Amino acid sequence: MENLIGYVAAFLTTVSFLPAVLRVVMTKQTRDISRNMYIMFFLGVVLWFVYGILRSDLPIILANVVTLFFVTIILYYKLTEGNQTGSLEVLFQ
Amino acid sequence: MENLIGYVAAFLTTVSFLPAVLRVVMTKQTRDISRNMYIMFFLGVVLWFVYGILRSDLPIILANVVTLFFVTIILYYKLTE
Repeated sequence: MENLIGYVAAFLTTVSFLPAVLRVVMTKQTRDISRNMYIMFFLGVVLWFVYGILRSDLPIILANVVTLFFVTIILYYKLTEGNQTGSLEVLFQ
Repeated sequence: MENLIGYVAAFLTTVSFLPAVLRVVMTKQTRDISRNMYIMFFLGVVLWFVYGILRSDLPIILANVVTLFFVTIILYYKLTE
């Protein structure tokens, strides 16, 4: 009937969003393990740099300088974002 | 000159990752868009609410307010721990 169809439509539309809210509210493991990757990688470029210096290998050194910029930029955006998803990007990807 | 090989190798390896670094940077722009979107979506729901009353349409009102609840949860629920 018309009220029946409308409510069922309302139910289907809203509950589709339900799986997303459950994953966002959920207590999750790796907060900063994704951050830890960056930290680990950061330590790696530092040693790579020292390695490049000791052998006077400029291509290695230049690459790591650029790589150091990249990880630092990424690592500054990770630390900058603040405990909220902030986008509906979760819904789709 | 093989340092040239080194530079070209160094160039190719790092710059390949460049688009990735740009998408990480772009994630801030899209939060600022999403906050404008939420305000936009919010205003839409109040009008839907007003519209629903005038047309005696409860399902419309229920659907949009509940959807608003969820979207608010998704976009601003402080993640635990």
